Amino acid sequence: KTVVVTTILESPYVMMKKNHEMLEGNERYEGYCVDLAAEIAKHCGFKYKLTIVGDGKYGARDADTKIWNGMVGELVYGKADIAIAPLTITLVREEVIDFSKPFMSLGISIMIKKGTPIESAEDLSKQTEIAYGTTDSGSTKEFFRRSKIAVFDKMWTYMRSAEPSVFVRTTAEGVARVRKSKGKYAYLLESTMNEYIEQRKPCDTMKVGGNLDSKGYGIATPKGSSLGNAVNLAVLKLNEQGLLDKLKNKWWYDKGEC
Amino acid sequence: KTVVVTTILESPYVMMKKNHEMLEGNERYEGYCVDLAAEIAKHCGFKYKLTIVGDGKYGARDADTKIWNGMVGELVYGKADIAIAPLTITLVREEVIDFSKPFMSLGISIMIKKGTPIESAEDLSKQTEIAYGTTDSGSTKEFFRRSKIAVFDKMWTYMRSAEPSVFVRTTAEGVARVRKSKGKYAYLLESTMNEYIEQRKPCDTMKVGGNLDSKGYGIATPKGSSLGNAVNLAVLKLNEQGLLDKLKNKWWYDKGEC
Ligand SMILES: Cc1onc(O)c1C[C@H](N)C(=O)O
Ligand SMILES: Cc1onc(O)c1C[C@H](N)C(=O)O
Repeated sequence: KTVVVTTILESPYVMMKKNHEMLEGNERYEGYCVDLAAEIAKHCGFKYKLTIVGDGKYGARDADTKIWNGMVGELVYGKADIAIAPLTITLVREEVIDFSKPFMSLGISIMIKKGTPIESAEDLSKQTEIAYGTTDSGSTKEFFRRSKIAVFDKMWTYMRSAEPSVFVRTTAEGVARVRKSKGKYAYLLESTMNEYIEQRKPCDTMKVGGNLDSKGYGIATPKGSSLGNAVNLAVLKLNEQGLLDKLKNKWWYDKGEC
Repeated sequence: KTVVVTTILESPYVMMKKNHEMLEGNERYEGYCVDLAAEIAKHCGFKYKLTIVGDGKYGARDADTKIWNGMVGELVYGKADIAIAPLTITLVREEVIDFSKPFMSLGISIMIKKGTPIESAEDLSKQTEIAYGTTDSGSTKEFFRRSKIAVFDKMWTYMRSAEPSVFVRTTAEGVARVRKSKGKYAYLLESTMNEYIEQRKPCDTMKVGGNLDSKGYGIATPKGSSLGNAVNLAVLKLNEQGLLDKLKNKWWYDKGEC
């Protein structure tokens, strides 16, 4: 009956309201994906329950274990019926789960502490004084691991050998590292997140260079699930009606700080 | 069995080579979508023949006969196995055929002569001194006809009532009008074409402001087609390897005669 929705606490997509301890159920959370979920549910006609991914990961197939983790894993192994969050549509994921057409565009980007002498991925690839890395178990790390493009492959080789580890468990960890490393740590995360944080206090970070790639987020369901078709059409419907646009403007600019 | 590919003549997507009369088969054609077809065939392992859609339409259902025309029609009625062209993924189409994840992003945009005082659709709707319109048929006009959002509905009512008519028979006519109207005419069309023209002599037009909507072109196949899965994975793979970006640069930015 009730659709189990797996998501992740990632501002401004999903976050607990300040007064959450005084609320209940889905009302405890707020954000882009929270509004999106309510929209998808309404158009598809189902009741749902927002649940936070247990391991706090987006999703990757562990090397050796071969087991999928994160929101992808929850879908693959029967823990959730649908994933509504900033989950990147990728080849490896599409092979084990279904994705609706994209509801938002984005690209891998670089976040630096203001003043860091870096302007591009190429700049990063040429040196080591300023360490750089990305988040574990997601599409960004996989991108560098698989890229055959000169600059990116060099960066991957760099990351694997850099000490101490340049990888972080979460976006929060990555951003905190950038802010506390006095310009010696650059973080590779998606443009959506980079731009949001940039316009928020303490206004000490900034996106540099253009995006490294072009892709999108999609709503994911277990492979072959009957929910896919309806969900896919709803997303196209919301986009065509201009709702997804209003949603982004609301969560990315209607609340800016810097 | 040779795969029947339906496409449409539209620059710079598909065009007959200047010396086509000296070539044969698929070799007569050139363009972004011709190159794309080659990449997909290679990744999916199939032989194919490029055929040009008979009615020169993209894909719409007649409200009276309920018949689908264009490339979508050829797939719906089983006359072609796959459509590779600048065919936009839409709700109504997704209901009758299958679309791979998008291979190129776009949106309705404004084309102006360099120098005209217009920076957005909002600006256009608030004035009349600078006339603006769309092609007398097609997805852009249909977008405005159906739009329920304030700004666009106002633009539609203006366009429908404006005299002399602000509509043009073809894209070429629209761009010509922009170039000869000394800044008194703005043309609304797909961002992709806008960007292409902006890169060509005489370099007197420019794309301005943000797009009015966000969507993407996708490779289409009949519902339940065995080719669907592979083609979708091929697009994702081509994108992840940076091949799609290289292709756009080849046909848009490397050859930009500006
Ligand atoms: C959000 C986000 O921002 N930077 C990132 O790498 C991510 C995670 C990415 N969307 C994934 O699906 O792995
Ligand atoms: C190309 C093109 O240019 N303007 C247009 O409307 C189109 C066709 C549009 N992309 C469709 O699929 O209907």
